Amino acid sequence: TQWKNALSEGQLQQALELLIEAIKASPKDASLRSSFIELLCIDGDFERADEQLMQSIKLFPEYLPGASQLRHLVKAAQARKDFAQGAATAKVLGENEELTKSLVSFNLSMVSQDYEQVSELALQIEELRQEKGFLANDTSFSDVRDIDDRLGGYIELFSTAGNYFLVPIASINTLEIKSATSLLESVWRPVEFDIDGLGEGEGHMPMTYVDSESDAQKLGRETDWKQIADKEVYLGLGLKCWLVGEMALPISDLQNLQVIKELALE
Repeated sequence: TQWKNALSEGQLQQALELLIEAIKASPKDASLRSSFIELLCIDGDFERADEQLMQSIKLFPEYLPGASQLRHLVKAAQARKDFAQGAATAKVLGENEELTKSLVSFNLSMVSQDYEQVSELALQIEELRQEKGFLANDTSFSDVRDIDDRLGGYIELFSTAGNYFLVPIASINTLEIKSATSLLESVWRPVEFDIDGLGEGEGHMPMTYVDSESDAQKLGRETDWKQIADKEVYLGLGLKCWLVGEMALPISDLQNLQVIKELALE
């Protein structure tokens, strides 16, 4: 096709145009509408993606399962884009319901531009972060954390029901990141886990930071770092990169996590 070629050139906006016009010449084509929905989630236009998902259900009710599932993912992703300011997340951090306040106040300050409280909140959250050693790709590391200062010792998950979860890396027992088997799955990757407070389960993990803006960042084809003001608070853009031990590792090179247990606890 042509849009599938514009997407190879890292051109997200162009790829969308080639699709919107493509459905105008064949509005009764599922594959086109479907491909247009995936590239809509990557762009972040959730309101539109949802609009298209409601239409495809009417036109192709035979694909309700998949369309519905995407609706849930779009909902979770919407709650996350909103959490970047207001409370709309279900974080299983634990009993420290005080930390949950710190996380929400961190974003509330990011928007209120009070970079003095963000600098203070960031340090407090990191101070409370329970360091936990992990086995990453069968290699041992004494500690793991996201480089991003907003996420810190947390991973993100989009549950099946359509809820956005913030889960302490320290609460993870096993984690498996699958390979993408679809366009959208490249940035919203299916994962199999086993974390304290949820047991064995599955969902999707956004593979890119919430602030990603360029088309290369949304596609997860690069990682940039913007410093807040003059503090040591650095947010991310594009593909996530994690600090494992003493090195930096892009999330795309992480297949599995196996927590280092202390025989006596389990």
